[PDB]
Amino acid sequence: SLQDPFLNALRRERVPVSIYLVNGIKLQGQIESFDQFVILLKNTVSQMVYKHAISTVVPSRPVS
Amino acid sequence: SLQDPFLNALRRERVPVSIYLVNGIKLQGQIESFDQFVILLKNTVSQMVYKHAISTVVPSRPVS
Amino acid sequence: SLQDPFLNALRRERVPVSIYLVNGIKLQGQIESFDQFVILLKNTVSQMVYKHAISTVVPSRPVS
Amino acid sequence: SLQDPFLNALRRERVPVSIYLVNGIKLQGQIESFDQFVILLKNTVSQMVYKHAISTVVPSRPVS
Amino acid sequence: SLQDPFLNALRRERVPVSIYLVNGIKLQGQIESFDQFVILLKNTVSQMVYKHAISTVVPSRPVS
Amino acid sequence: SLQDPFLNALRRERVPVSIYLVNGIKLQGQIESFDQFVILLKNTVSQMVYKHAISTVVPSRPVS
Repeated sequence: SLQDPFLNALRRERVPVSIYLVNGIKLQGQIESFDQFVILLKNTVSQMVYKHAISTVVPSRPVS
Repeated sequence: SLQDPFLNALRRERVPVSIYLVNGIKLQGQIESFDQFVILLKNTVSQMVYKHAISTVVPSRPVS
Repeated sequence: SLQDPFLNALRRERVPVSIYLVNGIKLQGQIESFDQFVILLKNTVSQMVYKHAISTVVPSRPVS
Repeated sequence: SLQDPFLNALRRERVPVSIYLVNGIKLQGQIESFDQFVILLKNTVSQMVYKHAISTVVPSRPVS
Repeated sequence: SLQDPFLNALRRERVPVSIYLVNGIKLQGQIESFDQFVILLKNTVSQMVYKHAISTVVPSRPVS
Repeated sequence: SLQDPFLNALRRERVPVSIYLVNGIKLQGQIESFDQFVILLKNTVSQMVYKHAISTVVPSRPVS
């Protein structure tokens, strides 16, 4: 899988990301944690984001 | 899984949440119970929310 | 599962429900029968509702 | 399953149906045949309808 | 399955089709090839169409 | 499968593609890498695109 390495880096370097949902809605923050079903995104509070409703995950700066 | 621990806390502390559906529609209330397929949300009546139609689950205050 | 107990009660007490589809469209009537894939809803005619296109199931009065 | 009995009757009595897709779009005609994945609907030509994109199947008259 | 026979005929007789995506968007051309996940459609270039995002496949003339 | 050969060619010849998401949104760039779940697309930064939210993959020039 490539998801695990990719999300690991955003989580590890605490890189600010834009997650865009399948309806265009745009969420912003830092990936607190993830599992195969969900991604937890942190701003004021931790929200649970369902991967099945995610279209793309967009880092806000280049990530090694 | 992380869903189970996360939804357990909202259910246990009866934390008011905003569930946003895959079409932007915004539901509000308290998680009465959940299973892998569905989430029951309580306001005036208990409604059955299908997880596959959920985009994100947003607590209304920080949850341990 | 919780779906089976929940839909059983709406079907058994013939409780009028609003099923809202993943596109916001709102259907109304009584649950005639269900299986894991579909829900049959009755008004003038019986229509077949695919669960995968259901977002939430909303009873029109409290159900034990 | 209930789908098989339900779609069998529409196909067998050649009952005119409205299939509404997950985007609201409304298709009309008669069910030529079906399998678990798809439904063939007939008007001027036979079109292939993917069940995963179907929200509900609405007969145009009561069906035994 | 019925998909395989149906798509085989459109591909074999090089029948011009309209594929309508789950968002209403309408694509046109000829089916170059298919597998269970995807359909390749040809116009100026070959594009890869994901079946999960297809609502219906509409031939532009009757197909045996 | 046909996806693997098709995406391999876009990735190998570094062919500029338009990926259109299930909500019409149009993304552009080059396929950096892929796995069965996701496609990484490169412009200014590498973004993670979920295949389940992809409708079609459109090369910007004929690809052998």
